[PDB]
Order: sequence, then C-alpha cells, then structure tokens
Amino acid sequence: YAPSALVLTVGQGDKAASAGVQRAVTLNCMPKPSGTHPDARGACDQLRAASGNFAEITKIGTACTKEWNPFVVTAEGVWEGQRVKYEHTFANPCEMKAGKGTVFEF
Amino acid sequence: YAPSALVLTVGQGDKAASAGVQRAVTLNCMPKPSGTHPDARGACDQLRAASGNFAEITKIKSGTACTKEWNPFVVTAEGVWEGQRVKYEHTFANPCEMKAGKGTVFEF
Repeated sequence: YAPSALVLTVGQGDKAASAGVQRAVTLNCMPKPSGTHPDARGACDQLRAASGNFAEITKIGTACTKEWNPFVVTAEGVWEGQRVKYEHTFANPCEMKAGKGTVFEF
Repeated sequence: YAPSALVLTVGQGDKAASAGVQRAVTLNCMPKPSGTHPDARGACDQLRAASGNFAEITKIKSGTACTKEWNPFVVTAEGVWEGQRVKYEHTFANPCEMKAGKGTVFEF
C-alpha cells in the first residue's frame, strides 16, 4: 500500500488562502484509520468510495437562500501515494450543512 | 493559539512536485501531541521551540560532513500552525544530508 495522510480544515472566507481557519483535523487511512478527525473510519470509507475525489463529496433537495456567508473546506497531503491539495467554498452554512458528507463533518 | 495540525512526507526526488512520496505521517500538537509520527511530542516540541519555522529545523549545522553526490530526498510539511497555512518543502542533496537536517520533525 501507499500512504494516505491528510489535514483537513474549515474556516470563514471565500478562498483557502484568505480564510480564517476555525478547526483542523488529521486523518490517516493506510493501513488503519486514525487521526483527530471525529470519524476517521467513516471518512476513510467515504473517500475510498469516491476514489479520493473530494469534489464528488461536496457538490450541491437542498433548499438554501442566496445569502453570501462563505466557508471554505480544505484537504491536503497524500492519497494513495499521490499529493493532493483541495479546497471548496460553500456559499453559506446551509449549503455546507448539505455538502460536508462525513469527510468534512468536523 | 488556534489549531496546529500537519501532514509530513518524505520522498525520492528533488522537488515535491517531481518526487514520489515514500512515507507520510500526521502530527497534531494541541492541546497534547498526537499523530502517526513516531515521536509526536518530540516533533511538536521542536516546532514550538522554532515557533513553527520549518527552515529552522533543516538549517545547516557546523558538525555536518557529507560527500557531495546527488541522490536527493524531499521533505514536506502542510496544514496549519497556530491557525495559519503551512506549505513547506526542503530538498536534501543525499542521505547523509537528510540525516543531518531532519531533526525530530522529519524523523519518520
């Protein structure tokens, strides 16, 4: 196997570079799930099912207003030996609530 | 202040973008040290003493005496330190230089 180790963050703002990070968790998946992530096994399972594609997890029955109150989630590190650097901006808390899945529920 | 959560990697090559990862570990320092890093307390302590400055970890040491052949390794750190983004890489010319400059942080 190849390493799968990530840091994930959430913060206020519309880009990772400009966001005020609120919470950040570690996640290791190979060969066993661990980390400060609150559900390392569920997160590793969901990521495996998506082939490591964070965008598949965050994409938009969700009835949210068009208020702009943005939050950015990030993932960076290595997935099955490949370097990854991901960010996604949710327009507001309502969209984030629907789009976090297990991976970004922290 | 604020979260300090990191992933560190080592790989063969001369820049992170061109080097395949061999091993990677997690490190979280607050409120207590943990992670897959084999000495999380030592790594967190060294980083705290350096105020999160990864260049201070890998800086040159007067006792280092290595031959000069090119056989490079790249180490990286990513994540947050005191809530602020970390994106760091350093290339060691050969195994001797990596042994001299890895400290506890990159000892995995």
